[PDB]
Amino acid sequence: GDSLHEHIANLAGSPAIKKGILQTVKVVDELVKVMGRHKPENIVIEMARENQTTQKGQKNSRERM
DNA sequence: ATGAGACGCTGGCGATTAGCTAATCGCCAGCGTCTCATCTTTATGCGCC
Repeated sequence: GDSLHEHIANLAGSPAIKKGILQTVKVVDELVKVMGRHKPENIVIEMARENQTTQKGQKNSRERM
């Protein structure tokens, strides 16, 4: 039992995220609901995870000694 | 076997008399700490269907 709301407010972390999530999810639901009430071909999203190099990633995480 | 019907300075002043939002800008915003624990999550480091 998780409604279209609630489940978002059942997530882990800070409430700063819950607002944004509720916004984007309701936007997506409306987007599919407008364009013929049928699911689109693809949905592309942007992720904050980028690929750093080995040298820099080991240089910043090099234990102090 | 006669005695009613016919009605004004106002407009254009002053001069009281009375009364009201709005546009511009500036100021200035309760805050101080610690303890205690609690969980996460991240950077790096190790494995083949």
